[PDB]
Amino acid sequence: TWLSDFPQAWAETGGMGLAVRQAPLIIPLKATSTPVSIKQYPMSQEARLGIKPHIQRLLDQGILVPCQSPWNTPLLPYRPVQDLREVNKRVEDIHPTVPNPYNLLSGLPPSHQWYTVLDLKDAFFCLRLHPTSQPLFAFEWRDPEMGISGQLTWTRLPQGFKNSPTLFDEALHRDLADFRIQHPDLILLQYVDDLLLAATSELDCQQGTRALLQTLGNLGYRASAKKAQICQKQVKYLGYLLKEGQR
Amino acid sequence: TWLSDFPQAWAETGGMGLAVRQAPLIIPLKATSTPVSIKQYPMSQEARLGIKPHIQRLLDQGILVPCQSPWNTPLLPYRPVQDLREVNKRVEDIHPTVPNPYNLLSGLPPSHQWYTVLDLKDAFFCLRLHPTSQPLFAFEWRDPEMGISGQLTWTRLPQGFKNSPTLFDEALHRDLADFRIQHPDLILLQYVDDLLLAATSELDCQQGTRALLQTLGNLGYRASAKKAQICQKQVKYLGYLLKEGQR
DNA sequence: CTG
DNA sequence: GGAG
DNA sequence: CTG
DNA sequence: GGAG
Repeated sequence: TWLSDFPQAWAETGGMGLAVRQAPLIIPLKATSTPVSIKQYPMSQEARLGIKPHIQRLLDQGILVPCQSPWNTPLLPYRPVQDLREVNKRVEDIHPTVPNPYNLLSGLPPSHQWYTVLDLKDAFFCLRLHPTSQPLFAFEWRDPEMGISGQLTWTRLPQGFKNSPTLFDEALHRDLADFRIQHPDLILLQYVDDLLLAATSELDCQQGTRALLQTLGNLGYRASAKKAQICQKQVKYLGYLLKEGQR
Repeated sequence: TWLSDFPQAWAETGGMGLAVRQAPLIIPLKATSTPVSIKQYPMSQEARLGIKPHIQRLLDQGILVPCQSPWNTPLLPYRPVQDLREVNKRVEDIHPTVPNPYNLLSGLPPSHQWYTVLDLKDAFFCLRLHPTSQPLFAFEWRDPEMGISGQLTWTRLPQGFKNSPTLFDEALHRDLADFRIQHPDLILLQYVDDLLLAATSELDCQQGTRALLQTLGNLGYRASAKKAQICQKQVKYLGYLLKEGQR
């Protein structure tokens, strides 16, 4: 099966990802920015107990670490959501290079009607943050019944950060550049963590999907085995139904 | 004085006006209009007693007459104000030929710095309405303590009617056409019932004003002696102060 | 009265 | 959601 | 939590 | 007068 042949490529069997070829990202600030420290709004016990196992898993994975930072933004009430709006305002803008899906799909021709669709799991967390940029994303974490109050921050590209989709898309494009060169017959559409491979034949789509999974796993990315649509003639991609070259 | 020399021209001494050269006006309706009869809102005694002497004076003057009409619009609460909006909607539009005052004043040159300003009193009432058009403007009048309920209507161009300013301005232009031809040295600006005469010299402004008053009174119009600004170098006209050729 |  |  |  |  596909699950057995590519254990490294699937999130189910490959462990948390880590894009080993990508340098840790430095996040430039705007020219006039200084740190902003926003007080953590008090959180109910119900919310805290709901968030806690998530925080602990991230700590165990090294995705969160303790820190002392002049930056602080609040966590909101369950899985944790950080309000990074005041950090986002202080970070230098980058050009938005992620194509809109309508335009991305224009590049899909009718000669290629066999499709594989993969979505990468925990995509942003596969990209490391440079230690100089980690303090930007700090938040407070209290455990009233263990006696630890202090800050944590992210060692990977965080959710809620305005440049994460663009930085991830650019990184994955660098990492898949050689795959494209080695498989010029195939069409590969990338939309952040949502990937479509298109081929002429069921076989060429199988061999290409095998190459792509091998490549993704080797690079440190992980795809959802549960959601994968492998070597079909009909797939859902980016909210479209792809059938008969339509849509 | 000016009051003594031109008794016919002034409202104070000449009686109510009546533009004797102007045919009674016929008011064309829109192609699809039919009569509208709006019920008179009950009026308080205080309002009725306030309006009554005005109605009686207009009846005495023949400006109001009794009628039976399929049209009816309400009087509002003191001097009477008729709500003619539903009649206005059913009357055919005419081109708006009254110039805006800014443009009207552009036609005043600096060579003419002696001014006379007259305003005509009860201007619209000087124009007769054709009997076929009189029923359009009917309203109800009750006297609870004399026992008369029935309609009245106007025999003259009414207040509140959307075409009155334009029809009056056009009529007065016809009536003053010959004056302009006989006095080509003078500037005469007309804005509905507000008239400015401009001359080169105090004398020429006096002789022109004498001619204009004689002409206006003869035609049946009446000017306010109280408000007249006669042969001055400074006047207020149409909300401007005219001084030194300025404004 | 019905920005 | 001051006009007549 | 801050048309 | 739904965003993070």
